[PDB]
Amino acid sequence: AEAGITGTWYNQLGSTFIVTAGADGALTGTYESAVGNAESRYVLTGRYDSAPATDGSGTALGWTVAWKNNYRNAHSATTWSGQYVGGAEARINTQWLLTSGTTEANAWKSTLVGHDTFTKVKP
Amino acid sequence: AEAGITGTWYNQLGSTFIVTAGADGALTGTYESAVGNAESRYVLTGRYDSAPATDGSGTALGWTVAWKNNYRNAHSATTWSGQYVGGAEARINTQWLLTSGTTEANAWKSTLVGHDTFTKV
Amino acid sequence: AEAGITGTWYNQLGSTFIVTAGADGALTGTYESAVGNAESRYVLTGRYDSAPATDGSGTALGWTVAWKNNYRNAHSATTWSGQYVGGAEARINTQWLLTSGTTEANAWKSTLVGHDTFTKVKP
Amino acid sequence: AEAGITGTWYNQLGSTFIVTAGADGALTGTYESAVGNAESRYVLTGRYDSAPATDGSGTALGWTVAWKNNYRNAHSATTWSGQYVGGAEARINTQWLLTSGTTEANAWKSTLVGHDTFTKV
Ligand SMILES: N=C1N[C@H]2[C@H](CS[C@H]2CCCCC(=O)O)N1
Ligand SMILES: N=C1N[C@H]2[C@H](CS[C@H]2CCCCC(=O)O)N1
Ligand SMILES: N=C1N[C@H]2[C@H](CS[C@H]2CCCCC(=O)O)N1
Ligand SMILES: N=C1N[C@H]2[C@H](CS[C@H]2CCCCC(=O)O)N1
Repeated sequence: AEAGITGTWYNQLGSTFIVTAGADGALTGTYESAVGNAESRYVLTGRYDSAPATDGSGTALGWTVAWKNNYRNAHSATTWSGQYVGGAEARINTQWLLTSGTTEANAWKSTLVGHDTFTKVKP
Repeated sequence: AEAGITGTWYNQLGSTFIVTAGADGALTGTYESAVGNAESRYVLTGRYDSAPATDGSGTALGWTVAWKNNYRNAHSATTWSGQYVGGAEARINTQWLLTSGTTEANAWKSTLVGHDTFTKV
Repeated sequence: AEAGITGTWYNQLGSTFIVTAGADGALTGTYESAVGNAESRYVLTGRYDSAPATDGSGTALGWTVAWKNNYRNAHSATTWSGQYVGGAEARINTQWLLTSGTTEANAWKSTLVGHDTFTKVKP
Repeated sequence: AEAGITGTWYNQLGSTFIVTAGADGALTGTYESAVGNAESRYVLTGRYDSAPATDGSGTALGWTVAWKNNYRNAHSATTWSGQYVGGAEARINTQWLLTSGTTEANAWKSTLVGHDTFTKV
């Protein structure tokens, strides 16, 4: 459901995710991180399944944030891959990958992996 | 480096990805996979660092593909996170996460992880 | 601390992890999973940092379970990588990789990734 | 397949791993890395499927290395999860997780993920 996803969400670290789910399966919005070499809002773009299953299955989605805005550039990008689970307590459960640009030599230590859970607050 | 991300790339599995990199960090294009519950092209959208470091570092990027098009709906989405390295042989080294929408019961087994390397060859 | 780690632990899915931390950095014990093509106990082996930092840092560790015992064989193995955090509420926070043996053709869909949190019950 | 996992393997980064595979699924040996806060050999322990499927499937395995030896202590541990494929050119394809002990504050950035391919060459 696009409307289900559309809104303001927050995760356990205190980050803000403002997203709009478009009818063609598009996701656009802004991300505000509570951690890292990150200041202010960052543009996010993603995709979700706009025709999910009619049973109790989550809606698959994913989005990317490149950590560069007009104030900072961390030379890194995070992709979140997960599912939206609707109900009274709507959640987005994700696993993420954070890759930093590196020299060829340090490429083996370029990617962090973790997981985030988002709770919806507003539309 | 420079507009070099724009182009048609191919990975080890025969998948093709056509992308346009916008001056300000946007990535847009299509993806056509050769594996999984996939048939035809799919829209892709992502972001990349449009001001990378001057030292010899790669360009951080990432993109998403929801596997639903007019033909098929696999109820899943893959995100690729990596970095582009230009030169005589430009390549995009990535790690990816593929999440399938599941019931809560099967949520523990909802995400696959792998790696793909793309070249313009 | 070996004694801190040694004991009975359980995670959010209802699985049991019985482990002994040896003085040389070794971990041995048994795992009982509440999910998958898994029945009864399985042998686990792992390693942990037996000389961790004197500040509030967790203790790094990891272990493997090959899902084959005398009753079942799932042809798969899981490795858990994480940290032990001591206190009154001792936890082991992990991220895991589950690889299934596959044909070359299906190798791209051989590995699942997830995360588990363990709470200690007994010594 | 068979006792073929036993041996000395090498990965793309120059690391060497010497392993003995026990009849019942145990893996024991040493690892010597060429990258990170590492100096000399480290003990490794793991498990593998000692009764793999007869169809053309790989042998599931995994092992752990805590990065502490008599010389160095990096306060970290890496786990590799993958599968062995025998043949004219045997190889072990793996994905790994490297966790560093951190304060709670930095727990979000405690784990690196990558992939390594080992051959006997
Ligand atoms: N809300 C979250 N913040 C951290 C995790 C995943 S990405 C990350 C922020 C990184 C900030 C910029 C950086 O350090 O590169 N979730
Ligand atoms: N080129 C790639 N194709 C496979 C891997 C990761 S994404 C995947 C295709 C999956 C298609 C949809 C599905 O089976 O659910 N990389
Ligand atoms: N306690 C847990 N059980 C599942 C996760 C990670 S490994 C897994 C069990 C798999 C059981 C055997 C299998 O299906 O291959 N944690
Ligand atoms: N052969 C490999 N070496 C690096 C990757 C994953 S494990 C890593 C070595 C890390 C050494 C310890 C450290 O820096 O903390 N594979």
